[PDB]
Amino acid sequence: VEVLEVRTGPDAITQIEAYLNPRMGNNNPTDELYGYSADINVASSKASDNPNATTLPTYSVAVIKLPMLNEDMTCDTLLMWEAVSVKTEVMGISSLVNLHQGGKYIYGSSSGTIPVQGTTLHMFSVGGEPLELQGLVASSTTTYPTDMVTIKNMKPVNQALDPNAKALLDKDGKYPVEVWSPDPSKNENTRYYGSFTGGATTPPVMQFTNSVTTVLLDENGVGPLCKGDKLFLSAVDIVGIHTNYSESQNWRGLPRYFNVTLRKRVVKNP
Amino acid sequence: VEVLEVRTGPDAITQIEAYLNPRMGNNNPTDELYGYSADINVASSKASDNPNATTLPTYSVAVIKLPMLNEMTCDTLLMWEAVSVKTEVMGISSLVNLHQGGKYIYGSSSGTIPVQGTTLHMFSVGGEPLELQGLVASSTTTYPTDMVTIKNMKPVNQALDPNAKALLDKDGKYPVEVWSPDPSKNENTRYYGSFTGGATTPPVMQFTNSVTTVLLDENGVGPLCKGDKLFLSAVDIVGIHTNYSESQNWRGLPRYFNVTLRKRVVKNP
Amino acid sequence: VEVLEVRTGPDAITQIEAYLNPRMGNNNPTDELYGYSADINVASSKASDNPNATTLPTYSVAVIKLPMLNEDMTCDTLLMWEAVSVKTEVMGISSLVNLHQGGKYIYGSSSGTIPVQGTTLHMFSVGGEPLELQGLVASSTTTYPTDMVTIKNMKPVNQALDPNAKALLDKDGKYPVEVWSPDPSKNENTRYYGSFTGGATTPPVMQFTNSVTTVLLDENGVGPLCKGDKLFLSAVDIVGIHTNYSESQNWRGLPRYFNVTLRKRVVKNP
Amino acid sequence: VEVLEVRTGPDAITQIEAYLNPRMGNNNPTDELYGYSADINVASSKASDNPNATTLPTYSVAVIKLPMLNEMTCDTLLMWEAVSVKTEVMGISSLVNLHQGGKYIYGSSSGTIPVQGTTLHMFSVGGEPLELQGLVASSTTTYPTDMVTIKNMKPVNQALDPNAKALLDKDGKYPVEVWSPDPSKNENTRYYGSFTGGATTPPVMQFTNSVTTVLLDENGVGPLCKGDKLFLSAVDIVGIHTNYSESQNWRGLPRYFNVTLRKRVVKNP
Amino acid sequence: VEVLEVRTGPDAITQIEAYLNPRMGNNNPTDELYGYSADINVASSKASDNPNATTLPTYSVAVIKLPMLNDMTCDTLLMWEAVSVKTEVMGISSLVNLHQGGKYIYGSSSGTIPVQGTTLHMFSVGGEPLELQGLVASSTTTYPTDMVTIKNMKPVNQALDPNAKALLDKDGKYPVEVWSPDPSKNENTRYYGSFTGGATTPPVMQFTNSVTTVLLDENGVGPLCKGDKLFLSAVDIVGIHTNYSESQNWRGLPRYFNVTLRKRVVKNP
Ligand SMILES: CC(=O)N[C@@H]1[C@@H](O)[C@H](O[C@@H]2O[C@H](CO)[C@H](O)[C@H](O[C@]3(C(=O)O)C[C@H](O)[C@@H](NC(=O)CO)[C@H]([C@H](O)[C@H](O)CO)O3)[C@H]2O)[C@@H](CO)O[C@H]1O
Ligand SMILES: CC(=O)N[C@@H]1[C@@H](O)[C@H](O[C@@H]2O[C@H](CO)[C@H](O)[C@H](O[C@]3(C(=O)O)C[C@H](O)[C@@H](NC(=O)CO)[C@H]([C@H](O)[C@H](O)CO)O3)[C@H]2O)[C@@H](CO)O[C@H]1O
Ligand SMILES: CC(=O)N[C@@H]1[C@@H](O)[C@H](O[C@@H]2O[C@H](CO)[C@H](O)[C@H](O[C@]3(C(=O)O)C[C@H](O)[C@@H](NC(=O)CO)[C@H]([C@H](O)[C@H](O)CO)O3)[C@H]2O)[C@@H](CO)O[C@H]1O
Ligand SMILES: CC(=O)N[C@@H]1[C@@H](O)[C@H](O[C@@H]2O[C@H](CO)[C@H](O)[C@H](O[C@]3(C(=O)O)C[C@H](O)[C@@H](NC(=O)CO)[C@H]([C@H](O)[C@H](O)CO)O3)[C@H]2O)[C@@H](CO)O[C@H]1O
Ligand SMILES: CC(=O)N[C@@H]1[C@@H](O)[C@H](O[C@@H]2O[C@H](CO)[C@H](O)[C@H](O[C@]3(C(=O)O)C[C@H](O)[C@@H](NC(=O)CO)[C@H]([C@H](O)[C@H](O)CO)O3)[C@H]2O)[C@@H](CO)O[C@H]1O
Ligand SMILES: [Ca+2]
Ligand SMILES: [Ca+2]
Ligand SMILES: [Ca+2]
Ligand SMILES: [Ca+2]
Ligand SMILES: [Ca+2]
Repeated sequence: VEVLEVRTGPDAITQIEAYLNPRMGNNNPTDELYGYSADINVASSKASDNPNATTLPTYSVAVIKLPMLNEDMTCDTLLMWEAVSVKTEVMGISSLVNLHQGGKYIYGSSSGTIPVQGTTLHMFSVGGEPLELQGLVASSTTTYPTDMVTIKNMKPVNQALDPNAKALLDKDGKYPVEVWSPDPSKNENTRYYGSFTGGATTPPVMQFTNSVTTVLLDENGVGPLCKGDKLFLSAVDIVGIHTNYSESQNWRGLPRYFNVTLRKRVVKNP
Repeated sequence: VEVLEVRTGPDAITQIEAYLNPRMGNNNPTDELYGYSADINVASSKASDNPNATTLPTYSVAVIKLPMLNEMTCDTLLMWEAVSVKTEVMGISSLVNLHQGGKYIYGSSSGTIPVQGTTLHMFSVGGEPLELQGLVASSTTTYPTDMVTIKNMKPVNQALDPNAKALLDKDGKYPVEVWSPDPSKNENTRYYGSFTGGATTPPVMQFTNSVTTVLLDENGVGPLCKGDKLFLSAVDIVGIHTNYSESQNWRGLPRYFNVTLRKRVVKNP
Repeated sequence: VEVLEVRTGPDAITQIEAYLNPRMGNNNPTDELYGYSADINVASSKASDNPNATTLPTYSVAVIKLPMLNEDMTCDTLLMWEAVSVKTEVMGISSLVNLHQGGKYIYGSSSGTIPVQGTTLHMFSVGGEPLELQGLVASSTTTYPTDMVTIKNMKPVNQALDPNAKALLDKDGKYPVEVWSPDPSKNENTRYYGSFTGGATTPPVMQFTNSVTTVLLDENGVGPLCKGDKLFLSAVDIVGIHTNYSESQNWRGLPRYFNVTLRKRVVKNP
Repeated sequence: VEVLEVRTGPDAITQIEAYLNPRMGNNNPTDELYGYSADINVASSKASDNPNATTLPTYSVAVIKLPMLNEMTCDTLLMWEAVSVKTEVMGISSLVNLHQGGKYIYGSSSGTIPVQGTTLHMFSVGGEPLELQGLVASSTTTYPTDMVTIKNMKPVNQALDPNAKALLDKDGKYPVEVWSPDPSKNENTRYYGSFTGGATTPPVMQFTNSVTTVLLDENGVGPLCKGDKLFLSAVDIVGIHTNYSESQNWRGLPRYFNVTLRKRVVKNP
Repeated sequence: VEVLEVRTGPDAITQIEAYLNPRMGNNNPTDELYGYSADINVASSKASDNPNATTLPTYSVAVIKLPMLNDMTCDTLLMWEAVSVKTEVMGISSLVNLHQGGKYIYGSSSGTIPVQGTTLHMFSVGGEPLELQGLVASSTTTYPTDMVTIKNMKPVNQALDPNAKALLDKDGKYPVEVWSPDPSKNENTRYYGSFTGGATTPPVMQFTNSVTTVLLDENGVGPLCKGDKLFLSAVDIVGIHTNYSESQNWRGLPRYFNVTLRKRVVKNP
């Protein structure tokens, strides 16, 4: 894909918006606990660790279809959509400002309940193809649900970097975050941005505004280029753990809004 | 509406100032605990969660009527454009207090635990009501009917339901735990918010008169005041006060605004 | 006053320095716990809350006499000193690095003692007149010592913004910080800068250098103008709470240094 | 060597990429706890402190062989000059896991405590081995024989002993708790380091492919690759995993490097 | 002294490097606990507080003698002007150690609590001794007489006594809990300091060789070296080590300095 100049003129710009609902484990909108995982089922040992699919947060992904650009496909150059900038926001942050939800008391039974807190993971990506993933787990002896996309035939090497443990973020709510992360050795045509704070009871911290833009251009001034006129939006927004009265625990996720500006870019015809 | 150029000349600029008092639950100035919520009443289960109206912090909103700009058939009209804002949370040092009745830090010889835990700060300046998206921790919660909440909730309301939208058009009626600013709209409002969770988290706040936020968008256009009305919205939950019996009350603080506005030409629609 | 241009030429710049001692409650330098509050006395209830004067930290304020400027008061223009910039420093920070002071053991009786920690409040202001204050309290039912300056005839409204609850910081060690804060609806002729972290055991965080300057000019390039050739310096620097063996507690404060550079500014005669 | 100007023209730039696997103590890819240390064995006293080799995290290092530049007679020669690097800690989200066997957050119905506590991140890019300075918590520790540590330690080694120097010239052999980058040397390497201590501190990390670090010094010169060899070094201890018995293992993560190099003219010495 | 222009020309620039070992109380390189304080001895009362010399961390200071620049009989003279410094706290990774004898994180199967709690970092570069201000937590404390502390203390010394001044003119003698840099003086020194308190706070430090601090003031003048002497001062308390019995030792680390200096013209006094 030899990249040429930006196409100028009227209607060289377009703009899309989308939202991605979280995939915390309860991933059906009819689910009573939609937006949460089911009760974390903990390993009994190193050898015996079979997390339920409903307990494992996965990446969200959506494909946005863009307007057709080329008529004559036999020419020397073609146009592709180039993602230039994005405004993105985690929605419903203030829903966490809630001390009455059933759960564990902060102090005794006269007090409010512990709000969602603990480990957080926030990531968004904008690309002209699927986000390229690298596999790495806390334990290679974990048995993952066969309906999810995880690493095939793990060995202890998979607790670190195994260069064969690669995948594409090409299915919504299927790739667990505890197995997959963005592959920095690839992703030339995607931009991804991530933030992790761990711990079991850590206070979550989030900002929200409509005044902030991220520019997506690389050091050659080129944004993600949308193969087949498709734009890939990916996210995970784990905002912590909700603790229940029995002390069972559910992951809590929040949806993410994207507003992307794209322009026309000239490329050599492959 | 097609936005044209900034109107120059004498008297092109004006300033307004306002303060919004907090709406934590006790929302009447004669309430003993004005500026606080009542004792949080907790759900007994997923199915049974009936929070009292007085326990749910809501958004503050005020509408500022600006000087009338157009007497109406001319081909262009003028609108007030909010260009910048100085905003401040007032009475921060009020929380620097270890004698207020409450729960002892250590044993009964010590000071009491000051306001701490979850904080939520938001301000917005817009030319029309702030646009809101509904999302809740639990769709089986029964909200007081006197408040404005999501009609006919389903589990989808625990995440993004594009049908759950509203306008912040009433002071002290829209619960913060139910509504947040809608990033898919709000072209004519600028909003800024920060959240830090937890049950005992130390609150952190700055105060100064040296800082200004510029409200202009990427085209150099600030919010434009429809019908010459400026909408100022806020919430500043500064934490949780814990009482001796361990009952808890949200504590809020008031917010000052000083907004500078200029005259903007628009094509008459 | 209508402000005009800066006066150029020789002797048009001056510079002052001052320090302000903290007013934590023990405010007499002969007091045994000078620089600390007395043991905090706690409310027994909502209705019954009578904090002792020696337990309530108050703002520091000093007036600095500047060189007299206007020989002829009938002139159509006059000169005022304009505060341009300030270096300011909290002094004796390292005095907190002390684990042997009598107090509460960190662990058992073999360990050091708990250093000063908890709620901190830092504020400095430079103005050409007294800092204007707004009243707001945790509880309107609190009975304050009568020989302090507080809100007269409080009602529950004073737990929020009562527009009638106003004052000037015109007395050193008289205005409790828990009652008064800088009023953002005025203070046109003062710059103030403030920083709060709460909690009961929070670690204090402080910087110290002689390499940092704060410019006092507003958006029109005008600094505080010193009425009657007087410069007002105000401060509070609560660095936390010292816990005693019996678990009684004292607020701890530190003095603040000011170095202000001023220039002559032409104003129209009123 | 006298350093002259940058060589321009076609084919003057090159990129390499590599990843370094962590060396936490279990350092063989077939080890059950590869990517972790073994259970920490604690000293019985000041005098009796014999940490097992598998319990001591060490630095990672890789040598990248670059294209040969010289066909050695001439007055000037060429060297590879490292200009910039993109680096990334991989598999961060693997820590977002509350079901791994371990210690319960609350009682036995809760999730388990994730990796937390002390973290140490370092990467370096240089034209030769990273130069190290020795300093320990205790000179009466007896280190495993098969590791490289300070010979004939004395109490002076609990602070700066100018004789205690080394080169990071072996992967998984130099303990982090013994060696750190020597700021009095390393003129031909750039290193960047971050430490947060504590027993149970929440780990914090970001990840992106939008960030580049420029390696040029104040004279605009990057590390120069002696013998066409580029040295990449790292450690990324991300915290401690606590087991059900309360035994503890260090946990590390691998680091990706992408380095851009150019040709630099130097005088033939 | 009237300061004139910078001397341009060849050989106008010089560089020095140095390191300062910490003085935490065990200040002798043969001390078993070199680089730490002795076990903190606590006051039994307000009235009775006698910290041992070995439990009180003190400032480090070195004097670097620079090349002689001047004949003293000419209209103008030259002084060395400190222009910039690279500085580094060394052996940071030595804290990354969970096996050192101490207090268990959990029960006796776990690692031990690492150095944590109060930290104090300061460095200064000056052309004469750092000027100090005295201020103490308690005026009734009896300091060791062979240390340099405030003479005849009164309760005024718990705040600002303008008479309580000193010079940092001796290594390992001036306690940090008594003296701090005096902002009312030090026109010929640049000092930079950071404090975080608390008893168990995680320590946080960076290390790199890519960062320089410029020492020029607002007039573009760096510290001027009187009698061709450069003063380097430091303290780097990195936390508290807790022992098995719960006794506690301050822990310090050494600091490296690399200072660049230039020739400055001054009028002969
Ligand atoms: C008489 C009788 O047996 N009635 C039972 C009810 O007791 C039961 O209600 C559930 O009972 C739990 C008792 O430990 C608990 O009160 C449930 O409420 C919560 C919880 O605390 O666990 C409230 C939480 O807010 C909720 N979690 C979330 O919404 C997100 O984290 C959890 C959650 O729904 C469950 O834990 C599932 O993971 O429930 C309370 O609902 C009822 C249902 O089991 O059955 C009756 O017959
Ligand atoms: C024998 C008897 O019943 N006597 C009652 C008093 O008990 C009662 O006074 C109230 O008593 C409480 C005992 O736990 C408590 O001491 C009340 O003080 C506080 C509190 O700690 O709860 C002080 C708090 O500062 C205050 N909270 C706030 O202002 C904001 O968070 C609370 C608050 O007013 C209440 O918790 C209600 O939400 O009160 C003390 O007032 C008295 C009044 O009912 O009646 C006596 O006869
Ligand atoms: C032989 C005998 O019994 N003598 C007694 C003394 O015991 C007594 O001295 C005081 O004893 C207290 C025991 O509860 C305590 O140790 C006092 O020391 C401290 C304190 O911990 O309370 C030390 C603190 O550093 C100090 N606080 C500050 O300086 C700033 O926070 C406090 C403070 O002075 C008091 O708490 C008052 O606020 O004191 C110790 O002085 C002696 C005096 O009561 O009486 C003898 O009979
Ligand atoms: C019936 C019977 O006795 N079976 C035994 C098993 O008990 C034993 O399995 C091990 O049992 C341990 C009992 O405390 C423990 O539960 C082991 O699980 C963990 C652990 O918590 O220690 C799970 C951890 O996630 C894992 N740690 C890591 O992977 C990284 O920190 C550790 C780790 O594998 C070991 O502790 C090594 O330090 O194990 C559980 O595996 C079994 C094997 O010993 O032997 C059976 O006969
Ligand atoms: C079998 C028997 O009786 N053995 C004893 C030894 O136990 C004893 O050694 C000392 O024993 C102490 C018991 O509390 C303690 O374990 C000493 O180790 C430590 C400590 O935890 O106190 C280890 C610390 O790392 C070290 N601190 C530092 O290095 C820096 O902070 C401290 C420190 O050296 C002392 O606390 C002095 O302040 O020591 C352990 O050495 C032995 C000699 O005492 O005598 C045998 O008979
Ligand atoms: Ca690649
Ligand atoms: Ca829209
Ligand atoms: Ca006003
Ligand atoms: Ca050197
Ligand atoms: Ca002076």
